[PDB]
Amino acid sequence: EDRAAQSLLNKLIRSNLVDNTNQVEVLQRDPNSPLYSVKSFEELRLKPQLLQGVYAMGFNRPSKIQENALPLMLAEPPQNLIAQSQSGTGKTAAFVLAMLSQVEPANKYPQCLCLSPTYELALQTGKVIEQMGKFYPELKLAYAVRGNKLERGQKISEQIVIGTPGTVLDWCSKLKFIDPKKIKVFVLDEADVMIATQGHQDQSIRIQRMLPRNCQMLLFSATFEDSVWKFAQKVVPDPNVIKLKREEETLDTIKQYYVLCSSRDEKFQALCNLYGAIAQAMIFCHTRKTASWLAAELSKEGHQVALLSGEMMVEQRAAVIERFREGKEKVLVTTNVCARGIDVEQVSVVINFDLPVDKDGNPDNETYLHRIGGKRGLAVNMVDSKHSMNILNRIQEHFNKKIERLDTDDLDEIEKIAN
Ligand SMILES: Nc1ncnc2c1ncn2[C@@H]1O[C@H](COP(=O)(O)OP(=O)(O)NP(=O)(O)O)[C@@H](O)[C@H]1O
Ligand SMILES: [Mg+2]
Repeated sequence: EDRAAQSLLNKLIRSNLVDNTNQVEVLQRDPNSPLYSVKSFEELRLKPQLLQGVYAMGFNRPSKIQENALPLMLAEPPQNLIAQSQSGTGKTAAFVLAMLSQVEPANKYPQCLCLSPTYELALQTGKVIEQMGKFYPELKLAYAVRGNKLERGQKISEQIVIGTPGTVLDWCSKLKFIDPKKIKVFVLDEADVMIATQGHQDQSIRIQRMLPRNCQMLLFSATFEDSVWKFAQKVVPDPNVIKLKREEETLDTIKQYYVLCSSRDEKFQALCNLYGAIAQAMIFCHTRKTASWLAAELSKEGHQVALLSGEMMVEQRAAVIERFREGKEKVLVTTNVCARGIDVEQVSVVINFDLPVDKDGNPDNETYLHRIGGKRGLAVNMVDSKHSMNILNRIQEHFNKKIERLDTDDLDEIEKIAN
């Protein structure tokens, strides 16, 4: 639920590319045509002011996905593209670079159009445009979003437009703010998020149908879900397709344990004995009340922990995650919802204060694999009722790797796991 907020949070805390060891699968529209992949930005002959912006942003080498996407997007005649790769692989930097290659800042009208699922996500993309194109003196950016106060009769002179589908459609047709036949590059970013809203699909297609045939069409998604793929086929005609499989999570270098408990207050005491061993840790709870209650009790017992709860704005969650990464916080308590799909790094211990279960009540094996884990990690699961023990064993059955019973009372066994 709310993929747009999860996506926004990952943007705010993302500091570098995610390392992927898989290979890029390329499906060109012409299977006879060769596969051209570059390994440096000089190989692309970018405009000097654009290469300057690329280097000024700390980029020195194309990312894995960019090695194939950049030469394909800069080829003549323009090639359309549907690209799929996990968050943090450089999809956004890729199409920003493509947009900045085709824009002529002397022509004071929109030439590149990008659709974002939300205003906040549009702002994140606009920041990348502002950075990479900061050596384009006359280059200006317009935000076609609901909050924009624009009186009729004006014709926007910004060369790049980022916006949400509803407002962009109004600007291109009804309100006559954009002439769509002058658009040279069209991007639909975060298609996996965009489809979460019913109206967005129809609006995005209607916008695309107004563009000229010589306009380059680009679509990017974090996931390869069939619904996104079917939507993408309706948006991008005659597409090349690029895919980078998500980096697998092995689970083999992590010691798993579970603690039988009589009640909740037992789980708190059992957690206290463990805390001595540690080595930042994340603690996952089902309800905000559990997370708030647990975070408070840990403070009373002499330890400061960061809390991740739903009343916090996305910007506050990012600030807490950043402090946790910088070591200022040694332990982070979070609900399942606030942590679902968030790429938190620098975690070596996971405490499943509550076992991850889907809305069907069954085990959430996907969430379990994502939280845990080639560096040694530790996973402690807190069982309470017999139901929870029935669940835990189903997890143990799923992965077929044993979760040894930890005896929280015995401090000697706690040192054994710490090894
Ligand atoms: N060629 C590059 N070299 C180094 N860092 C890069 C490069 N391209 C992008 N990055 C960085 O890698 C991170 C992810 O880049 P970004 O373009 O936002 O990825 P993404 O695939 O669009 N993410 P998402 O929109 O959440 O699916 C950011 O910190 C970028 O600054
Ligand atoms: Mg992206």
